[PDB]
Amino acid sequence: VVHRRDFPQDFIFGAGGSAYQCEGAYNEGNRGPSIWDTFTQRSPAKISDGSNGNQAINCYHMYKEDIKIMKQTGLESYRFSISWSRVLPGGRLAAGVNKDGVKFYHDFIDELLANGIKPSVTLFHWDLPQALEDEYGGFLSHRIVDDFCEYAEFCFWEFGDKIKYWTTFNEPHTFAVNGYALGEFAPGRGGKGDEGDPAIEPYVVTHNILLAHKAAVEEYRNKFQKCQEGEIGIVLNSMWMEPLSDVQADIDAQKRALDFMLGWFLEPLTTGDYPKSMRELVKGRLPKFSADDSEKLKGCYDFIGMNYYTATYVTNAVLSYETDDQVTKTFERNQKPIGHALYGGWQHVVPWGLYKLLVYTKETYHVPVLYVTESGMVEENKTKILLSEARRDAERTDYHQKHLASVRDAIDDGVNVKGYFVWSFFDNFEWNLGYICRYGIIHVDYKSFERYPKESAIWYKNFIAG
Amino acid sequence: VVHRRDFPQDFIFGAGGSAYQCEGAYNEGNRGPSIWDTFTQRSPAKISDGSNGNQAINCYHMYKEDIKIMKQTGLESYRFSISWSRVLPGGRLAAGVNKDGVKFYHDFIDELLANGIKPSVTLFHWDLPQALEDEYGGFLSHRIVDDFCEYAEFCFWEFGDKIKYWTTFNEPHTFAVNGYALGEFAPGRGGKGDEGDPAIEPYVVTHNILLAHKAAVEEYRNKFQKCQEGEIGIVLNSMWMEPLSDVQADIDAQKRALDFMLGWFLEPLTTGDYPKSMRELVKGRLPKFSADDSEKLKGCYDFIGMNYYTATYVTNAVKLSYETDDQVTKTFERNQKPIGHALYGGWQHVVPWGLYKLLVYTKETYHVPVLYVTESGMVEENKTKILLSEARRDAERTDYHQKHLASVRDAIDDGVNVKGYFVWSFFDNFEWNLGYICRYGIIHVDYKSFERYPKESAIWYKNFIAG
Amino acid sequence: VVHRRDFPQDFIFGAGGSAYQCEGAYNEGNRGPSIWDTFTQRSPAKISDGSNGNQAINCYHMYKEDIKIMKQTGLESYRFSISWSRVLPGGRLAAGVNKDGVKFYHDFIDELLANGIKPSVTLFHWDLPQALEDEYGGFLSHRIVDDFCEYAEFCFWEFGDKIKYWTTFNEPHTFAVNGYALGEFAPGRGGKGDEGDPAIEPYVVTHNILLAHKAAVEEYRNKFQKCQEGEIGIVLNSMWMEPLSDVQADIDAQKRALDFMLGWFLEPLTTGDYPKSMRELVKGRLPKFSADDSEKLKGCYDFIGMNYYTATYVTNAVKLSYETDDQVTKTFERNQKPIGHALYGGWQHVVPWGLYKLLVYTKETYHVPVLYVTESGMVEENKTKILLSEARRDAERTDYHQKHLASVRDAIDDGVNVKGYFVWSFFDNFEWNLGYICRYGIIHVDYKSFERYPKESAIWYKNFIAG
Repeated sequence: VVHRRDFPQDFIFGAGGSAYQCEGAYNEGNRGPSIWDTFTQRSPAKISDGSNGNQAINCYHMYKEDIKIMKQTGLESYRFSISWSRVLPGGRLAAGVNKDGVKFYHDFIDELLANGIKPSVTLFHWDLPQALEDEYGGFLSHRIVDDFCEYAEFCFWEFGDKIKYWTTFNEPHTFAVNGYALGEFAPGRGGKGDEGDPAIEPYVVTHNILLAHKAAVEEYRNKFQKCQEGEIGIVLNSMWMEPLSDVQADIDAQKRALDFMLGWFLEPLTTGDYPKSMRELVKGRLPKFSADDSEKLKGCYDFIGMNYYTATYVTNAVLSYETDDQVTKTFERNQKPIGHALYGGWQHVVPWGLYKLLVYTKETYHVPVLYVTESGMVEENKTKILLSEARRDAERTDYHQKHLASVRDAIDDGVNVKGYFVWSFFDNFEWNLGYICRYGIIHVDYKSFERYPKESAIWYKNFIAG
Repeated sequence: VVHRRDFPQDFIFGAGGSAYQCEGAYNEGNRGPSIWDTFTQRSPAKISDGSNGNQAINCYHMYKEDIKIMKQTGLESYRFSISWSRVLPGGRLAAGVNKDGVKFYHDFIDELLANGIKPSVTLFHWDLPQALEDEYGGFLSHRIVDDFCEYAEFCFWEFGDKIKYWTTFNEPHTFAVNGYALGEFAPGRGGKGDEGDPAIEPYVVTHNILLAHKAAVEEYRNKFQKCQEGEIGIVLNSMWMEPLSDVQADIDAQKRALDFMLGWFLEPLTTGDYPKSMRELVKGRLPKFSADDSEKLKGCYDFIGMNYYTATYVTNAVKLSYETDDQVTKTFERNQKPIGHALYGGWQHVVPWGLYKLLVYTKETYHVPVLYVTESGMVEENKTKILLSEARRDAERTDYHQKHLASVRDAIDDGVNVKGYFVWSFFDNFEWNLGYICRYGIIHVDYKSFERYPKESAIWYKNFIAG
Repeated sequence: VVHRRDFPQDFIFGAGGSAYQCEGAYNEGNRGPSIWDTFTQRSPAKISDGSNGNQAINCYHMYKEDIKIMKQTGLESYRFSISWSRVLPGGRLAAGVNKDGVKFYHDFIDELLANGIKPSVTLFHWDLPQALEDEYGGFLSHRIVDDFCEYAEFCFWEFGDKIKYWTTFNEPHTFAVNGYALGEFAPGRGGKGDEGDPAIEPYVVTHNILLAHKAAVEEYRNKFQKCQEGEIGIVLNSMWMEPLSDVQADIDAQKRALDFMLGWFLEPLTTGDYPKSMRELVKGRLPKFSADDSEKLKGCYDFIGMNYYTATYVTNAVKLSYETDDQVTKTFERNQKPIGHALYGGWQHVVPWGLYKLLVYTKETYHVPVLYVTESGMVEENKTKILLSEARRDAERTDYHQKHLASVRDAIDDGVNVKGYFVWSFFDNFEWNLGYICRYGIIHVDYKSFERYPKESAIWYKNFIAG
């Protein structure tokens, strides 16, 4: 009970993937290694099944067929990311530009456009060239700013004449937190037995992301936007935080939880400074902005992409980033979960969380232009069932219907959401989860690489066509 | 403490693999489906990890590099098998001969020979054309004999001018038992919830294997052997059976255990009749041979290949099935003390001296003129989550082959004519109902990427053969 | 006045090159970066003309024609090196083996052999995978030993069936000194404005080279030598050190100079310990060997390759650094009279008799069973602005090799077992910190176009070998 006509004429309906999850060919066409190749090969124990993105889902060789499947689905746009170390195998310009790399991206872009699908490009989806991680600690050093800026400028120059949507960073919170607080993601720092400091390094990292984001955005605005007529944004992720009870302590807890996950990025981008809860609780461990950086960060984006998956209740907690917001999160109220628990135990289906998070963002940061750049659902990778059975993902269709209805509710109530992107288009590699689960609307055989549409892909096709 | 000089000059040192475990390309070059394709795709729950031989380890596309690795190892001969349905997609002749299939095998053979490696070929390693399974129940029907014979004659004609060693069947016991008694292997008959009858079908199946084997052997002997100067045999498997105590009951039990696993095949090939314990216990459920088949089965092989992995103690036993027809309880323990070091799946125990005893028993009991150890090897867990650096270092496997080779040498010195030894498998490959959860290779294979890398064991073998 | 008949029948006459100086294609066929790529691209000021090995002289694409030129010269053997990161782009095994890399080397080897030229291979000529430098400081860490060992074992396995001569390291002195004392070579540590410590790091570096060398040698001896019938050594360099006057001080100085440049490596390989002058002068800054490493280092080589260019007078000397730890002043002058004709950079002086003395000294002092002269050659200015016609006529270089060959012959007649002589370099190539401002080849190479042309010296060598 949600149709296409419930949405503005110009709203975009799309899907996406990322380089490391999809491409494979990690050691072909002269790609240099990223921190995810490293993390995955040097310490396979860190992955649920010891697997890696070596072949991933083999998109680098199979792009023509992939795009054929995108068109059969009726995709209006495809969000994809460029492997920084595929075009610049050493991260910096002095290590050289990889011509096989740029040929691939041009071939991919051109083939999308030839099928009437609009390319939308993310510069950074976690696959930092290993060269820069080694040279100076990657995003632990301010050195990352200029190198990220040359890479950005290269991309704008090389590809930008045919791309209208540029994203600097995907999920800088997940990057910073999982990579430098939990040690769950590359480069695997900050947890028990790991090399960093979870009280220091997560804050250094996002500080540097924010400065790097800013440089790419100026670069684009000053030297490419007028010519190429596109826009650059960033994509942020958040859970919705619902107060457990209605006491003040729990409403304050919600403020903090939101502040630390989303405000960490969104506030600098609105007033040129961190949330005040962060400033007050984190003190000297939170870096300051120079007057000039502060000022230039204000409104430094053309849109905010939003990634949403679930919501959690929230109350008052009884050194690390993970404990700095003084907030206990739980998925239950009185032994009753906030929404149906999916495989894994983390993702609960709470469609109304998307509504609330979209309104909250508008009300709190007054963002001119929003998108839902990632929305989707986790399914167990059951070996031992047929494709005929695995295909029938009724639950995923329902999931997308319910979430779309929440997006529409938000548009009707005044939030400028301009598009919705299913994540992921394909079953692909799942970072620390390897290949034990599936997010796609297109089934992919994790060994053979055979592609087959799931029932949800057929619903999406019908939905877009309305 | 075993070297090459301990073995006769002409002894062959080799390794092997089989079509379905290695080739991949199940739906390329116009291959017809086999019962192993069917089994694994229609019933993935029957496989430990739901996997299949669809890509296997991609030998069909990677053969030039594979043979390069064989030569780096010093392999003197490689044992491989022809996928019946890769050359005849419908099993029968009327369904047509597949040219892409025959070109592959020709390219594989020529490539072996160009590298000084002797091709030795098995016609049937379990991958029966699905067409034949469906038309008449495969080996459940006497119709299998003529079609197997055409298939054999075709191979002898097409390839036999360059191959000196033909095998008809690999492990007919495992095929008939796992396939028609336990329902663990294709076609998945005979167990709880399955389609056949474990009291009937296992015996009908090997009766027809023996009769099919016989036709292929006559075909070769009468029409190809003089020209091509090769030999055909069959390859059998057994565990060694040790009496648990020394009481009569246990010695009789060992005779039964051996009779039902090995005598099932070897006795028809010796006196043209089944072991006497079988005739007496199985009665009307064991088919008889015609006078003429009986006589022609006698000595109807040029060699017996022997596949050995482990030994088990054996004692008197306490739903009608082949599995319980020999009245023998098998156990790996004496007084809580295992017969030898237990390996990964809990089944294979390392008992080198079992090979010695099994070889001596075979000679003594069936007086087989020519023996080979066609499969000898050890099971290693597929540990995901360790580096190649670590998985490579298979000291245990090197030890395993050294100890077993010593046993083979012991047997030769004692008068049994063993004429060669083949490591199984050369490569990590698909492992039937266990899928990809373990490894048997001396060459490491990444089960996704297909990248090959030599294990330390492969380097020991290289040195051993060179002595 | 020296001919082929002056040398034993089996003496080898050859030439050589190294991966980074010749191959080019630094970012093709999936090669991973080396510390020489890094050094030259991150710090072009450190190079005489800001140049690099990016294209080098394009040997990687032009090998078929290169080998044609080797055969026209009559080369009996070619010494080349494998780019560690061309075969293992991340240095370690976990980062994966690069198939395009191994195919290249296979094609290079096969092509040499098809032209009657014996491949002889160096595992390490300075181009350490950048990955390894970054993960743990390269040779600054004992972690280098195991990774070098895997790399060696991989090469022995992959290529060793067709190569009879393996070298572990080329010029470990030059590597450790230029790289960690002067900061002149990658990784550019130890000099003014640089990152390391010239008193500490040079000694840590060669300690680990010796230990890495040792592991590769055991690997070969234990697992490959019997099969492949080859030999592994190391290649050392020295100047000859002549006492300036005949006073004691100067004879002691020569002992020190030789000890610190050559004894640094040869003594551990002889008695399993460093020269005594080193132990006494360097004290706690010279690492010790474990009892077990000490013993295994003794005679841990099949041959010593010797690289010689020049000689220097030597006297007693008048910031803590390896360079000043031997208390030896070096000078090329006696009484304003140079030790021999000064060549292009002001460093290499032509002193043929220095080769004789250095070879005799090596025998007398370390009793090395087998020697080779693995690098001998002369430096010529890269004059832009003259025609090929003129640059071709390198009479001086012909003279140079004639005089040095006479010295080698003198040494053989005097009892030192020199078993071969290799002109360095075969081609004009990249010259490390000097870039492309000079030439060492007997084959002219245009440093832009890559066009090859034989020099007169190449024609003399052709005739000399043919005698």
